[PDB]
Amino acid sequence: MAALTRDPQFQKLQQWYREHRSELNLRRLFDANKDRFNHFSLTLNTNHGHILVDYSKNLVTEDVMRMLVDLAKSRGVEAARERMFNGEKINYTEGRAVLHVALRNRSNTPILVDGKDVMPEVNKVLDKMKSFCQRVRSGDWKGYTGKTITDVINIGIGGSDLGPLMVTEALKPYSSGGPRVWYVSNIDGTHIAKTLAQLNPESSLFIIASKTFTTQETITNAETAKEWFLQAAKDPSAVAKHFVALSTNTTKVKEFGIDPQNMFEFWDWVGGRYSLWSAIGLSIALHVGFDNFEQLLSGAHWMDQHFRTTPLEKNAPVLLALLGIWYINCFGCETHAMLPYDQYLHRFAAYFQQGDMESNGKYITKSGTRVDHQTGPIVWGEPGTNGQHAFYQLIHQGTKMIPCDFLIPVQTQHPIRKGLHHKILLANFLAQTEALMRGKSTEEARKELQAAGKSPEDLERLLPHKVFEGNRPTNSIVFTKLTPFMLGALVAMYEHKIFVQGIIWDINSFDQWGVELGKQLAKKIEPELDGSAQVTSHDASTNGLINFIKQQREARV
Amino acid sequence: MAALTRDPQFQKLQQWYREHRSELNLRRLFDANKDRFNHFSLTLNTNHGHILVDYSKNLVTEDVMRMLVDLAKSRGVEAARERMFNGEKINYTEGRAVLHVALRNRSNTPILVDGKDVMPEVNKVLDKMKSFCQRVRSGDWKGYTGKTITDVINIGIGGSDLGPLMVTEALKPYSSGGPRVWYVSNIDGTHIAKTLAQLNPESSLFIIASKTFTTQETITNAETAKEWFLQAAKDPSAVAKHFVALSTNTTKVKEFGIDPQNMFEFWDWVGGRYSLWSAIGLSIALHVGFDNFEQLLSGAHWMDQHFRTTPLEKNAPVLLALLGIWYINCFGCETHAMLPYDQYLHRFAAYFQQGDMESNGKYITKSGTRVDHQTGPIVWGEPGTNGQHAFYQLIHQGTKMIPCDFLIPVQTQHPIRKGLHHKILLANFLAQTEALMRGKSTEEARKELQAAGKSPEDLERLLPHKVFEGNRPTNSIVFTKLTPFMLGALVAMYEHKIFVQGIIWDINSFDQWGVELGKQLAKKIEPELDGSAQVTSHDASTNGLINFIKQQREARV
Ligand SMILES: O=C[C@H](O)[C@H](O)COP(=O)(O)O
Ligand SMILES: O=C[C@H](O)[C@H](O)COP(=O)(O)O
Repeated sequence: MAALTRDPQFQKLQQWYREHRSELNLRRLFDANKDRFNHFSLTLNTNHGHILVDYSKNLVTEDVMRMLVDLAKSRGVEAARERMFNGEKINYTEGRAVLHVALRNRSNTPILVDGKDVMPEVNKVLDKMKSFCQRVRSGDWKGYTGKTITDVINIGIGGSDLGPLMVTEALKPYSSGGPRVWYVSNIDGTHIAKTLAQLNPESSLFIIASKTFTTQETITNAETAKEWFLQAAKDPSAVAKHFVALSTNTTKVKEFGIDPQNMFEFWDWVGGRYSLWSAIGLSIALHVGFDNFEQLLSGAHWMDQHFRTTPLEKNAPVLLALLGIWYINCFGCETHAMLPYDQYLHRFAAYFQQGDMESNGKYITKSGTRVDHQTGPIVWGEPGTNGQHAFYQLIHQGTKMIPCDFLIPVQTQHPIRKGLHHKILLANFLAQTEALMRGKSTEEARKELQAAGKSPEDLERLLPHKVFEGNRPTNSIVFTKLTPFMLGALVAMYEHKIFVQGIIWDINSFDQWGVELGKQLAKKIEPELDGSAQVTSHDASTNGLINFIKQQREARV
Repeated sequence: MAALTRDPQFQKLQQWYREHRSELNLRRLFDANKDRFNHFSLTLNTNHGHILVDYSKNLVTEDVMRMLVDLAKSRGVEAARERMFNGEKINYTEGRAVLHVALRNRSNTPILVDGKDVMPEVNKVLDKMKSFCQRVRSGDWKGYTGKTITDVINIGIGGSDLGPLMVTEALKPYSSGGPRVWYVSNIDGTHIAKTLAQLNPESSLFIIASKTFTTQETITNAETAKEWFLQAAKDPSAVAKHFVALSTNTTKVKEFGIDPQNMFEFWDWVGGRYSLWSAIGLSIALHVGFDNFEQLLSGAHWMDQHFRTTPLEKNAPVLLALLGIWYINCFGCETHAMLPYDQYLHRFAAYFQQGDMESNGKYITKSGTRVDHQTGPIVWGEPGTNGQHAFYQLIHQGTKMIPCDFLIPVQTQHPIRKGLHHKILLANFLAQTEALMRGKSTEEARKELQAAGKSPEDLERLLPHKVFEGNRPTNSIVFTKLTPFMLGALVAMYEHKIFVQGIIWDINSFDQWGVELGKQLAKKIEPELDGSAQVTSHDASTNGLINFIKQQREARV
């Protein structure tokens, strides 16, 4: 019995689910209350665009929403929120604070950990990034044969990769006068090799992104990259003009060969999957400039305040969270789809796949007790409308309930054909949620078939296949425009959604022990791969696999 | 009661699961049988590389596998298979043959549809494709100012987009001498605009890829591209030199303005999500050569044959399929992860996200009655090792059971650092499945913390967070090298996997009625977006959203 299954509010929610489940049909709910949208949507004015969070197409009623909020009061969301913002060490297994919110604390209101304000160091690195960006973008910083940097290569994996990648992709329109950026992460040699084959070492700046500076993929890639650079430059000292580091580890950085002046620092309280707001975002600032980088932080700060001062019942990240809890712990849905109707946000689903799953794919509570209820869902998605032709078929006519977040900006970065393309995009965005809610009844489909001139025969054989049972809930999140500021607010909104979920589940959203085992095991297998000798030191699958690898290494095809 | 649940073999399986599941533990199954790898693996020799399908780390015993095969027999998988290969119209709701096998039928064994061998029309398109490829790649085909083609842009969405995208990404190394390829698909203007901006119309060839040639996203992008092309060449006759079509609808192609000679055709028996093998695959052929395309087709041809002639119990796609049924229909897993340890295969999960989900995201059986069991799972994934740092945390220590397929080629296309990158990638590939299988007990974790010097209070608090329950099942799919041939075989292998599941569930994997409702509703909405009047014709949410979009399209941020 974990804290969540023991919570009376939680119990009350389950009870209600058992009793009224059948009473939750959207088409009826929307026919019965013409004011639904007005009662179940949030309109937020940031002063830099609006955000509409329309949760009306969800399987909920006021009564449900009330209990969901009560669950949050009962699980202590506010108090937990304050501990985070006050620099308390809520990452209780690592003994750490969780301060991504300090990285964008534009107010500079002091935040203390161990009785010491962090804003100065935070601001000191921001000033370093900023100067460095100016110098690189303007051409003041030159390579070893005196050329300006045309290409910047972030080398990192996970948290030291996905954020900078997703954000430079989403804000590509703001990169005029920026060097190109490349993201190398996989250990798979293809990644580094097909990237290096497209660069001139003279004009390439490598950024080695690593919190620990010991991660195997990143270090090997860094080393590989350094070796290629020296093949061309030959002089160790040229490295200082082409390699810089984003890390917390001055020593490992000093030993890799990087100039201590070339290290942009962050802190143990900056989680990787929460790190783009820090020195890790360097590549973002190089690409779109430091002012736009400041705009991104600044949008996170805005959402940070909203999370902090808004009553739970109207609080955006809190509501997205609770709806998730409703669907995960009462309805049992394993997944959550994130579907941005925006090509620029093509890695947005993937970024939150890491952010959500790495934070809440947990099973041990603060008391050290195994949970007896679900935790985080599997998160996935592709941008619309492409998905409409790929997997929406199953979302519409399969056997899974899939809560979905539809997102879109009102204004496109590219209003071609007098806005016709955006017009269509918007139309599909609106249409797909309508359809998923509404469905199409036997009779509706029947009337369609009659009007089409089908025989009662062909009609009878086809009829049942054109029926949509509807009642698939979605959220619709609409924003004026996708600028650096608005993106920051959005990214921040899901983060805090994730936090809330985690406090409700009594888990630690900020550690990630789950990665160790494979690593340890990887280190064991590496030396076992060299040589022709068969391997018998594991379970028979691992050996068989290894022996097939050795045998096939020799095949000519 | 659907065909599956009424079926006796299935009832036996459920019954076995009900009574034995508590005994399904990988550590113990492996400790008790040193022959498990030999007994639960398949090694196939294609004569162009070997495929080891290792399914020994699955929660199955000999009895379970025996009952699953029985189920395939009882459900009629072989007859169904034959009906497909013989041209029968098993795509019953549209009255269509399903013949993606005919497109890569290198044996030219006649395959008849309504009494006509289709092989000649298939081979004529192929010869035609080949002649075009040779003229385009060699420089013979000039643009409107006498320049050779340097860039090819495929315009299409879904089935006319993903395959060729995936395949070109995957075979990038075979593209020496080929023109660059670009894939425009989303209606979002960002896509065509950001692409056109990087193109010279004198050297760019467009391919409008569309089975129907009326899909809105595709025709519009096509119009946008044609308009853009015309602004520079100012000569309607130049279109013939820069625009070809891949479609089954000659009429609408003539209407669009594409010369009938510039039309590469296909047929209705080719499903979209099964079309890359056809004329839809022209961009593939352009990029890496007709020779390589041919190799892609034979690899698939080989797998078709393997699928057709191998007894069930040793048939790769059938076994993949049965394992899935077992996890879906007994265990209840909603998802299936595909995790290729290959950066070239970075779109592979996405491709089968469509192929699997669009095929078997269904709830209506052949008799026309609602299924009363689960069908298709949600498919998802990202290449390793990136995942180890993102969502693997959830796979290892969350609360969901997630069958995963790990794939890797033994031989890398880029053996840099004398193979060091590839050695590590393999080590991780191997160790991750070992770890999901084994876990790490409390006892084991304690010993590691004690050995690390942690205090009793340090160790006590951390210990349970470090425990891995294990028993997480995986398949490992290992193949000699990712050549065009092997790729064809692997894509074909999952294609037939999906087919088998579809047959077992008694659904139609080859229709997709689920896209219609949205399409209808978007046509309605388009016109209402024009102008600034409030809309009140839909449900309140659809209304509020439209109105909010109208309010905000005129905000200056
Ligand atoms: O995503 C997980 C971590 O961010 C990833 O393992 C990289 O860690 P690092 O920043 O220490 O290299
Ligand atoms: O995947 C679905 C179809 O392939 C897609 O809607 C495109 O259809 P089309 O090729 O006729 O344009």
